[PDB]
Amino acid sequence: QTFRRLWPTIAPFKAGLIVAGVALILNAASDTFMLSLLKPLLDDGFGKTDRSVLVWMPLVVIGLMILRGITSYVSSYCISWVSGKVVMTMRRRLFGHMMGMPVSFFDKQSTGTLLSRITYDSEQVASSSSGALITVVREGASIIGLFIMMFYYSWQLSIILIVLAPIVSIAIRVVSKRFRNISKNMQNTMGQVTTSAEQMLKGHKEVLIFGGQEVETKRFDKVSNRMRLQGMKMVSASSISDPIIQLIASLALAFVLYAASFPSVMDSLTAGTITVVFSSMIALMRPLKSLTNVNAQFQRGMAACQTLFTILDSEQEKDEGKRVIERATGDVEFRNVTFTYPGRDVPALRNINLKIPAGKTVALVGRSGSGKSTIASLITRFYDIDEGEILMDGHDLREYTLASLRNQVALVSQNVHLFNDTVANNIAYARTEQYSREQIEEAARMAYAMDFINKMDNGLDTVIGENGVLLSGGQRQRIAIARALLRDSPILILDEATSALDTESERAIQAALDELQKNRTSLVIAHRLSTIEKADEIVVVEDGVIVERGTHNDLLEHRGVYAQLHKMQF
Amino acid sequence: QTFRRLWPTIAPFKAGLIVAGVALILNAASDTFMLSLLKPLLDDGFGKTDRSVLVWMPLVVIGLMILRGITSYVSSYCISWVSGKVVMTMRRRLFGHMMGMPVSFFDKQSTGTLLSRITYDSEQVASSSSGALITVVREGASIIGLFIMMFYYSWQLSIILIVLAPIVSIAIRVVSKRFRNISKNMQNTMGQVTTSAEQMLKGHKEVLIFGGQEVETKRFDKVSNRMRLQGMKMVSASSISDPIIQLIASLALAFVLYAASFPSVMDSLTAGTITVVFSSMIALMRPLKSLTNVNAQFQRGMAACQTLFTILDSEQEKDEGKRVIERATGDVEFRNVTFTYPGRDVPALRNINLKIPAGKTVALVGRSGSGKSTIASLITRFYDIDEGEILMDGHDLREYTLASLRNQVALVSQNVHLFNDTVANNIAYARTEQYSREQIEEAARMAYAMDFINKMDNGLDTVIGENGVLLSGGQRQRIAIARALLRDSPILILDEATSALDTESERAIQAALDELQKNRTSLVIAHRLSTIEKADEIVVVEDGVIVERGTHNDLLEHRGVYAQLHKMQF
Repeated sequence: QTFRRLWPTIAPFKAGLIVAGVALILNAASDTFMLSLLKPLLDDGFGKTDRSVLVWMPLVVIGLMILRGITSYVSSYCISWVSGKVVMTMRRRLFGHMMGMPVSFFDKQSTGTLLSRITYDSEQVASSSSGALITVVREGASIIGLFIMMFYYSWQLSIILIVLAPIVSIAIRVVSKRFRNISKNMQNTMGQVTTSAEQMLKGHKEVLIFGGQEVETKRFDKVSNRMRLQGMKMVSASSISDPIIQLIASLALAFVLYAASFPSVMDSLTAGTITVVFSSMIALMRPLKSLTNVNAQFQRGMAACQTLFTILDSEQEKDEGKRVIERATGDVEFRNVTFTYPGRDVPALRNINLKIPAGKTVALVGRSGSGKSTIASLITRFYDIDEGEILMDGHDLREYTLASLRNQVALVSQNVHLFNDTVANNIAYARTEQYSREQIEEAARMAYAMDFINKMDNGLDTVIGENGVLLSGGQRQRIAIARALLRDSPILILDEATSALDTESERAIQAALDELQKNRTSLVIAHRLSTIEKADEIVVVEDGVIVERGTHNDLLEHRGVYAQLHKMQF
Repeated sequence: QTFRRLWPTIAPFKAGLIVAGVALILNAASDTFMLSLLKPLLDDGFGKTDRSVLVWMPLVVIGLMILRGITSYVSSYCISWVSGKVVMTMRRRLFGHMMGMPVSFFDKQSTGTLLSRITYDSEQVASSSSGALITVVREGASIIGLFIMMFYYSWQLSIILIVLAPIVSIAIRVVSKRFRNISKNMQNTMGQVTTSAEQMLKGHKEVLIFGGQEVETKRFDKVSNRMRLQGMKMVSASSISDPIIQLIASLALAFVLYAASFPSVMDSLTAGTITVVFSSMIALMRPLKSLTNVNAQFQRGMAACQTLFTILDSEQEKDEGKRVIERATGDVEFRNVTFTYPGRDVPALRNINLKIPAGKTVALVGRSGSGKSTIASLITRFYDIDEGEILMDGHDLREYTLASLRNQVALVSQNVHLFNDTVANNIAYARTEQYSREQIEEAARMAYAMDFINKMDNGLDTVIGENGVLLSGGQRQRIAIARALLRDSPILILDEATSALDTESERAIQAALDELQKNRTSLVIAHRLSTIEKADEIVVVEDGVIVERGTHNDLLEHRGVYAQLHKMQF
């Protein structure tokens, strides 16, 4: 239905498409005029044989192609102008909306596929609309102006010619639907074979160790020609179109002549007229064949568009007006909370009632498959609860927005998303507001982070492109901790394991970190034999519920499943 | 230059190309002929005005169409076949080559890049090479065959057109140079700006939790404005071209029309003749416009041809020849071997000296950066040696042929893969098969595997394709260990532990698994307390250069890294 709802996005800049349309009717007019005013020499300059008009006409045709060249140029150009900021409005409103998503409505997608959605889907509805529209209005113009033009000379010869269209029409279209069904078949089975090769190519390792070089060759070998097989299918019924696409049309150009013999057995017509009808063959056939594809497509623009709408109308999470609220480092308490990714499909939490204070360090225990990064989606609230009020001061879950949640709670990037610009824009965006370089760049110096900035390109001013990466990675997590410096950091979530990072930078990242997490809450998966007792609070979470809590001397002597998970995972 | 590297692989089947070509040439000739059929209408069929000439030509033109029709079909079908053959051959060559690529060549690679390459790679070089041909000779053919008509009538009216045609040609090559300008750095733009939006979109976890909506504003809006203005860069420059190139024709026409009516003021030709000469002019316009194109277009297809050659640039790796091996366990021995994925980059495995008896579980207690998951990579020869010797019972590193290492090496991976075939034919790969279905069935009986095999669609015979989607990774390993019966898998790596699976079917399998691995050397990823004190060994390695081998608690009193990895791993 999109075309009916289509216009509002398009509306204001229409005048671009207006000079488009006028240049377009003029464009066809340039064609059928050149064919018109080409021949009247042939009307006269041979039989009449006068050289006055003979030198007249060359200049008029070259001027006419002046009109056609210019009208083609600025025409297509103003089409790409209007389509230009059309697709701007679309692309970016799309964009702000698709980060108006809850997290999974991102997560099913990947950066790549979803960017395919933006670039090639808006680039799609673009190329669809514009291409189709210009074929339909433009070729409509050629066929009518030409047509009536045909009337300007022999009227009965005209109509008995315009017997042209119908047969061509339904014939080319039925051919096209032969093409649609075969396009289906080769497309589907094509995907199946494509994935077949995909996965064999995914299996080379095991292929080796089992010694199946032959089968992997030969079992796929027929598949190889198998694809080729359907290859010779698609081209065949493809190329047949033209073959059985001219006959009928040619018959028309055949037909007319005998029929144009009939008033010319009784002496109908001049020559110029009989010549202008050949120009009706080819010149009239062009906008017809075109019509087919033009229309058969003006639907594709329909398809991709309405899909793009499907992704457009999705839900962006809401508020009553909430927050900023009373701001503090706060006590972030799980209160009998339960939350599941969906409720019905994958259930997650059970009744977590867990008390965190303001300023005290806290650790965690758990396992993989317990959603240790989901607990983020508890407090950093990638999603809300299904159940129970995470509360500081009994602060209702829907009287706190993520807004000064995330500004009243913060994180240490498991890996940092960077922006390509003076990376003081990344590190300084975490709630920037005309802040001085002293305590953040000192957060390089004071927190030991200085080693990865002044040592590196652009000195201390750094800016690079390509995902801002060039800084050293783990130390770059210390820059994440540097935003965490800017934060007046109320609460902290992060993941620091015993798995990996480089050495002096390791004990200096976690110890200098120890310098920058001072007096402020901690959250992680508790690992290292250093941090078991140090972080002043611990918990177990089991299938999304917390059995037992307290620092490792509390729970060590407490004999629960805490020590169990502690040893069986870590 | 490769064209005669590659073509001599194309030689043998070309005869279809031959019938193609002759169809082509005579296609052009058909076009020309009907153009000649123009005039007798006017200058004899009319100037005489006889129902004869004007009653004999319709049938000849409709018959002529056919020549071009059927012909055309042969060309489309001929090329399709050559593609399904030319490419297909080069394909099969590629697949042998690429399965010949050890894991490194896929350490630089991916399935979509290489996979999509095989299809696109060969699925391209064939296109532009071919379409290049049919155009260049088809068109040259149109233009040559047509000359006879123009020259056969007016020789000098021709020549004054023939000095011209190369001028149009340099006009379209200079146009070409402006365009290829637009096609040199604009791809650079697309890449860089896309990648910008890419990171933008992937990181809305960062933007979200930090509130970058208003850096999304001016950020994505300026990346926008440059995105659209990039757009009308592309379409601007790209669309000035035809608006000018074409127009130059008139300069060619008007020149012929009047200034070439100066030979008809001085007795040039007749009426009809001049009429046919026009359409020879335009019928010249098309192919000439097509030949410079075939140049760049050709250089386009041969370039892809040599990315395909970039594929062949690699070696499918070789050896001197070594064996016969004896099939048994003995004592599998690491001898001081050295490896890193690239030589100097990732420290992985260096001076690895170890030996294992039959039936002895080898636990992996070791820390990443020493390459625990990396170990088997050598001894299954995913990779080959930097230094040292892989040996059992002093079996020379150079007396064991890589092929029959693949033979006597055994595995059950932490992952799994299948071969398209019935639940029993999937597990019919190992051992090349050829055996009966009796104790492979029973091999599944002891494997705990039967129940999710047989209860599945098609009973015990289960037919589940694309490698049986509904059998889980652990399941497919399970049955695949029945394929370790078909192999009697002598020397084994695996993961069954607290790492990844459901623990009920974990101990269920590994009970049956271990019952099947008995009487043969076996290794494990060490997590469970069951195995760590059940395994007759536990080994530890420092950064690929081993600290520890031997029995469990006698190095639990090592006072070394052993008890360490018991505290910070378990």
